[PDB]
Amino acid sequence: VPGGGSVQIVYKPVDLSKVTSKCGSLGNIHHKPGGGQVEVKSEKLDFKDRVQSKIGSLDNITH
Amino acid sequence: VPGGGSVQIVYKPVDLSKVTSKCGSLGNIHHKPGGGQVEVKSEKLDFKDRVQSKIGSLDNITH
Amino acid sequence: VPGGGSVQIVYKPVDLSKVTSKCGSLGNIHHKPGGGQVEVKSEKLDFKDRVQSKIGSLDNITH
Amino acid sequence: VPGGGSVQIVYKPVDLSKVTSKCGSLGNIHHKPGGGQVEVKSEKLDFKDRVQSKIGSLDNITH
Amino acid sequence: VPGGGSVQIVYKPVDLSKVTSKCGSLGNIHHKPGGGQVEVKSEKLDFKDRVQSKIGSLDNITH
Amino acid sequence: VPGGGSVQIVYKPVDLSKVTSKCGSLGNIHHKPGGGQVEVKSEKLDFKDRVQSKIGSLDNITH
Amino acid sequence: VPGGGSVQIVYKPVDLSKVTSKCGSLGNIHHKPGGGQVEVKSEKLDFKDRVQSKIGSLDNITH
Amino acid sequence: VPGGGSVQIVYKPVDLSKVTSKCGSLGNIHHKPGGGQVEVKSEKLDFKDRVQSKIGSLDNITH
Amino acid sequence: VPGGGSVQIVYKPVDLSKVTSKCGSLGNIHHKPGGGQVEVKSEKLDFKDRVQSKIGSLDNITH
Amino acid sequence: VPGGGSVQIVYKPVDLSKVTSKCGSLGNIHHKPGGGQVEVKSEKLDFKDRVQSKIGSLDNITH
Repeated sequence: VPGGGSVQIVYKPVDLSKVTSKCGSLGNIHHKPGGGQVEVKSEKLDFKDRVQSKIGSLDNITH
Repeated sequence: VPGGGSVQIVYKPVDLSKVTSKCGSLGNIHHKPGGGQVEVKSEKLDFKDRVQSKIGSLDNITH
Repeated sequence: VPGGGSVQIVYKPVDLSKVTSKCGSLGNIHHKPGGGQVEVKSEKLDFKDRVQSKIGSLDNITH
Repeated sequence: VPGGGSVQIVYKPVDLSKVTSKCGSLGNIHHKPGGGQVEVKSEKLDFKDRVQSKIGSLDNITH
Repeated sequence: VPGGGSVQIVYKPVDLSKVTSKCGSLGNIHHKPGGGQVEVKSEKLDFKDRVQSKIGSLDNITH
Repeated sequence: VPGGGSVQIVYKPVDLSKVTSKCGSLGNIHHKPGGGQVEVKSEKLDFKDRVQSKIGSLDNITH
Repeated sequence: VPGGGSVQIVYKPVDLSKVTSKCGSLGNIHHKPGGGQVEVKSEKLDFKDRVQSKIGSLDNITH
Repeated sequence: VPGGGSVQIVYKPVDLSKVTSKCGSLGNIHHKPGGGQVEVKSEKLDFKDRVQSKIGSLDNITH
Repeated sequence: VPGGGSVQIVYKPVDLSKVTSKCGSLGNIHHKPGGGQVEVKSEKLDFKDRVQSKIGSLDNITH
Repeated sequence: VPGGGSVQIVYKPVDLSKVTSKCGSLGNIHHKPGGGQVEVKSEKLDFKDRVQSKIGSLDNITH
């Protein structure tokens, strides 16, 4: 799996309910949100700051 | 999986309900949102700031 | 999967309800929004700011 | 999947309801919006700001 | 699995309920959110800041 | 701050640039969009679905 | 701060730039978007689904 | 701070730049987006599902 | 601070830069986004599901 | 601080830079994002599911 920097975010929730009931039968089920508070963050920054300067000579007598 | 910087965000929720009831039978089910609070963030910035300057000499006597 | 910067955002929600009822049978089901609070952000900026200047010499005597 | 910068936003919601009822049977189901609060943002800016200047010499005596 | 920097975030929750009931039978089950408080963060920054300067000589007599 | 349901969305961006330049001076600045990808959503629905029915008796012999 | 349900979304970005330059001076600054990927979602739904039914008796002999 | 359910989302970014430069002086600064990937979600739903039914007696001999 | 359920989300970033430069002086500074990957989620749901049913007697001989 | 359930999320980042430079002086500083990967989640759900049923007697001879 070569490479330089790779982020993968996959979200696949699934919720199903099954209940049986025959003549004179009853049932009650509750299903909450498949997902509950879920986040994925990934930042990648690349910059180059090169400071090049050439200073000969400033002042000499009486500053 | 070569490459330089790759973000993938997939969201595929699914919610289904199944209940049986025969003559003289009753049922009640509840299904909440397939997804609940879900975010994916990914930023990638690349910049180059090169500062090049050439200063011979400023002032010399009495500044 | 080569490349430089790639964002993918897919949203495919699905909600279905199934209930049985025979002579003298009744049922009640509730289905919330397939999706609940879901966002995907991805920014990619690339700029180059090169500052090039040439300064010989400013002032010399009495500044 | 080569390339430099690629954003994909797909939205395909689906909501269906199925209920059975025979002589002397009744049912009631509720279906909320297939989608609930969903956004996708992606910006890509690329600019180059090169500042080139040539300054010989300003002033010399008595500034 | 060679490479320089690689982050993977996969989220696949699943919730199902099964209950039996025959003539004169009833059941009640509760299912909470498949996921509960789950986050994945990963940042990778790479920058080079080289400061190069050449200073001959400043002042000499009476500073 | 009493009340039942209240959404407020205010957007007031501001961008200004200031640069100095004297005889033999030059400058260059760049300003991007004050706002960058910004949305506010808020929905509030309230409905009541009451199902009332009265079934005496259906069939009796040989169904 | 009493009340039942209250959402507030305020967005006020500000970007300013200041640079000095005297005879034989130059500067270059860059300003990105005051805001970068920012969303606020808030939904509030309230409904009541009461199912009331009265079934005397269905069938009796030979179903 | 009494009340039942209250969400507050405030976004106020600010970015400023200040640089000095005298005769024979130069500077370069960079400012990124005041905000970078920022979202606020908050949903509040309240519903009541009461199932009331009265079943006398179904069938009796030979089902 | 009494009350039943209260969420507060405040976002106030600030970025400033200050640099000095005199005749024959230069500087370069970089400022990244005040905010970097920041989210706040909070959901509050309250519902009541009461299932009330009355079943006398189903079948008796030969089921 | 009485009350039943209370979540508070405050985000206030601040980044500043200060550098001195006199005739024949130069400096370079770098400032990363005030915030780096920061999330706050808090969910509070309250529901009551009471199942009440009355079954006299089903079948008796030959099931």
